[PDB]
Amino acid sequence: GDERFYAEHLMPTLQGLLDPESAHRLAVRFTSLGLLPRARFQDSDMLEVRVLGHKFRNPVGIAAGFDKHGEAVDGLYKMGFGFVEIGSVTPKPQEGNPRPRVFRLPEDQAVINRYGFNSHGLSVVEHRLRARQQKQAKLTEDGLPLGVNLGKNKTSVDAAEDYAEGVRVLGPLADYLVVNVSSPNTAGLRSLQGKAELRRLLTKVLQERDGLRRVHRPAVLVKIAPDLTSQDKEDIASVVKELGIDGLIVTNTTVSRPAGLQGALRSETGGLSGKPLRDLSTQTIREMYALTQGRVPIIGVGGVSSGQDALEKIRAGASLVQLYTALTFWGPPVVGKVKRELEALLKEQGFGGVTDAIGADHR
Ligand SMILES: Cc1cc2nc3c(=O)[nH]c(=O)nc-3n(C[C@H](O)[C@H](O)[C@H](O)COP(=O)(O)O)c2cc1C
Ligand SMILES: CC(=O)Nc1ccc([C@H](O)C2CCCCC2)cc1
Ligand SMILES: O=C(O)c1cc(=O)[nH]c(=O)[nH]1
Ligand SMILES: [Cl-]
Ligand SMILES: [Cl-]
Repeated sequence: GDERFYAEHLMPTLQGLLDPESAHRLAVRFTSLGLLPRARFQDSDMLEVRVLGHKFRNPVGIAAGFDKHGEAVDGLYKMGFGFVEIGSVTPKPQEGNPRPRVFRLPEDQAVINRYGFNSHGLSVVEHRLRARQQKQAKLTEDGLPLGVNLGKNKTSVDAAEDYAEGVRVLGPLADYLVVNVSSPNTAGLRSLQGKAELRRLLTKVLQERDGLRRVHRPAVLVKIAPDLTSQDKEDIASVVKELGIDGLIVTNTTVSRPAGLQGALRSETGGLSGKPLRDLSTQTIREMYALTQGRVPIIGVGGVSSGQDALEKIRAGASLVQLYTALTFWGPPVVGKVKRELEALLKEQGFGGVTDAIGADHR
């Protein structure tokens, strides 16, 4: 009903009128004001997950990039997301790359983007989170946590110091922090996933984090690329277990262009998201879960647009999942649809809940 109206009528009209960045800006604006109707789906108890020192009412979150600046957090919970990740946020304000910088590939159910960390900056985001801070403390207690994804300024010399600044400013306002070292659109950023660079970076991050007061102390997760060599992945797993990193977000967008893409804009520079990323992302979750012996919580992200997609990542090793690109094609009804189908699939496969399904393929 509502799924068909968005998918077949409203979204093709929106795509026909507005460029993808303009449509994104309108989506953030409409979501922030609460103009969308409240999600009718009540989450069952079997969707509840306990991870990262928090209850999650459902395991389906909004991935970083949709709400870069912390403008639409409450509207995103109203849509039925079990958790919200804002960002990436850089220390100073910066504009990002020149337009055009977002591209639809509707034949692939994919997006390519090269935003380049457009960000209002830490100070603006700080004050915005402060204004609704006690509302968030209640939401978190009710099972609706907030993640903050940290990035690096384009012109910064010391990358670790950009991330350190992010921990000090927004760590107190977050349930979890994400060290994004996997954007394909900032020069040299993915080099930070290498063993020695990563160990130095995360030592400094965890130290800054441990210096926060206990009640204001977030979990620290590392967000990784889907384009890593076997050597890179094994090295990340090692660094993560050595330092006691709280989790992994698996994965960012891909710089690959899989055989079979049909979209006219497939050769645009940027990160590819959506359906062509999906199995590449699931396999990365599979490998990272095995290398970490199932002891490091994974948030699974990349081409989730259904209950099956979510459950494949969960079973591969993900404790929670995120989606973004699916929202650009199917609209807000995708959130309810993913959760409803997940719940049905868990019952069909003999799982009492999400928790029982996590890493089930490895057993
Ligand atoms: C327009 C756009 C902007 C994004 N911005 C960010 C970002 O700022 N930080 C980040 O860590 N990931 C970012 N991502 C990556 C997503 O969070 C996610 O990892 C990826 O798109 C795979 O999920 P999906 O297939 O559901 O989109 C962005 C993705 C898109 C499509
Ligand atoms: C790149 C990007 O972010 N594109 C995007 C496009 C559409 C939407 C929303 O589904 C749509 C809901 C109803 C109001 C219009 C916006 C979200 C993201
Ligand atoms: O801002 C961006 O360009 C961006 C960041 C990121 O982490 N991932 C992505 O696909 N785009
Ligand atoms: Cl590079
Ligand atoms: Cl390899």
